[PDB]
Amino acid sequence: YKLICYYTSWSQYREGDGSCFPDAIDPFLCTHVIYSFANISNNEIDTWEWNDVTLYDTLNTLKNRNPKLKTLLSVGGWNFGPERFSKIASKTQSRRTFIKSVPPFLRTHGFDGLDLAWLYPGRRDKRHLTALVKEMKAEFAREAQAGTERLLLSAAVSAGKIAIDRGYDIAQISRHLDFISLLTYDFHGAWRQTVGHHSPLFRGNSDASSRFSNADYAVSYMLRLGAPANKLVMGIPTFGRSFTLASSKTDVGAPISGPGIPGRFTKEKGILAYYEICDFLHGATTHRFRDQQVPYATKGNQWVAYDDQESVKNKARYLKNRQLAGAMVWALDLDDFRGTFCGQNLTFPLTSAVKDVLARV
Repeated sequence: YKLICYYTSWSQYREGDGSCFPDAIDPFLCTHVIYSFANISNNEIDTWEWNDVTLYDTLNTLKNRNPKLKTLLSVGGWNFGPERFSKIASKTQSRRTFIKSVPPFLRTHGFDGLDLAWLYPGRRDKRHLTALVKEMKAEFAREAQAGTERLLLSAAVSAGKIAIDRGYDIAQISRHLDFISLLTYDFHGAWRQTVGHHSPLFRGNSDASSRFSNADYAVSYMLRLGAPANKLVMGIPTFGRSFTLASSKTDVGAPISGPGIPGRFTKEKGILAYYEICDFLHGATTHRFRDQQVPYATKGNQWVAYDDQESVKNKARYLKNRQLAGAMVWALDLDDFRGTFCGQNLTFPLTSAVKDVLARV
């Protein structure tokens, strides 16, 4: 079973214990660690943070302790305009130039592959995304002729039905990618004012519209569209989403006035690291949707939808019963990497939980 774990560059700038460097990653925890977000300049892959070259090296040395550990660099991200991606992929001239610049880069810095995080291709993009994957993979195969292990190629894909139908030719790209990560944790819609969970596992036998907004449906669909189970990786969140209640109503459907207040170390409205959530739980009321099998907590006018050890193990068993390739954990830097916030002195509580399920068979 694969365990793809993402590490984000900007997590180094968090204050105090919030600060996280590759240094803090247990080399034996995941099977693959993806460095989050390389960039593109003059149609060529390129760094983003001033010291990425140093962190790259720091991350790739973990391989010294664990020979089997594989690493990848991800291109794109949210702070990366989708238009920018779209523009590079539409013109075969800029596309080939981008493709050609990748192998030398990865090879220089010690990565074993590239991860595409084109965050949401549009209806006019489907054709070009296919071209990108097809030609990139071809370049990788060609480069291996030089007698070196072929570079891996994966992609982070949306889990919303509409999003999928609009910009992805799944049957096509599935056959060229080494693995596909399902962003199965952006199900609640940032668009409207209502309390709701972003990573439901199941549909929930209690609300008709938007049955397409849960992990189970997303997986079943990808499988229907032609993606082999042995290439699908289900995404599991290590963070939680916060909202500021607009009323004393805490139950499902409760009105929302906006995002929850920022966290002491995360400093971003609507988001909270799992270690921040561990501190938040103190004096909070904990609830759990039985149908979706995910929890939430409330304290004051703050409503938080998150994932704990049990919801995470739950998702992991699901993943196994459907025989997928494995799990993908978004942000190791959002988990309790120090292991000093969430009671139990365990390091990487959430990611470990997933690993435990995947390893007992």
